[PDB]
Amino acid sequence: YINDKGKEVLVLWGIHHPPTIAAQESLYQNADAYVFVGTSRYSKKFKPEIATRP
Amino acid sequence: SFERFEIFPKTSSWPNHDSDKGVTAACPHAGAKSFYKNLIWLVKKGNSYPKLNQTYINDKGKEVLVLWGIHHPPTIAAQESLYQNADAYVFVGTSRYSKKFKPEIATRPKVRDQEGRMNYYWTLVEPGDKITFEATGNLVVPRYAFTMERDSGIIISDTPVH
Repeated sequence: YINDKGKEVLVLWGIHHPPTIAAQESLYQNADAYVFVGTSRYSKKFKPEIATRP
Repeated sequence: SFERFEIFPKTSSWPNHDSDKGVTAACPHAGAKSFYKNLIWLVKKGNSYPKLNQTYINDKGKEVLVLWGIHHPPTIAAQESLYQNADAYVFVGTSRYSKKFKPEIATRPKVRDQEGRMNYYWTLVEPGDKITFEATGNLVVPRYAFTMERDSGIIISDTPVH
């Protein structure tokens, strides 16, 4: 997305960590998945942390 | 309020893992190899390190401080000799805290005759909350947790006490 506005744009997103590899395969089919989010000053690679939580 | 209580009994919580050989020469007690008293350094119980899964539910009426450690060996050979699993991971989770630790296996500058490292982590578990430890290796489990209650500071001085 290119900021065609004349002022700052707040953008929000989320990364989902499933509890088991079965959920990861049932939801995205890719056990080894990754996310990359990048702007001019922000660049980050997110990896899922697949483990059971309380 | 400060009470030290056994969160994980040594003789009953780790049946499949070995909780005796986990001693180092960087913490000598009376000239003999030893370790911390509130932590247990588990190792393989003979050519095998089964997956470890433990949980604690806070039955007390106030917060519980829990401390654990993650060990980074200097070489892959050390990782295999201590935990049998090159691709090891740790996961610690509460209602608000959830983190996955991965060992960093590389040689470090040697301090206290050690080429590896051991990172120490702490968390506070609220009443009615639970803490879960999941591991394939490189975990220094808690032995003693600290029940706490708040209400003055820390002063550094050489003055005697009366």
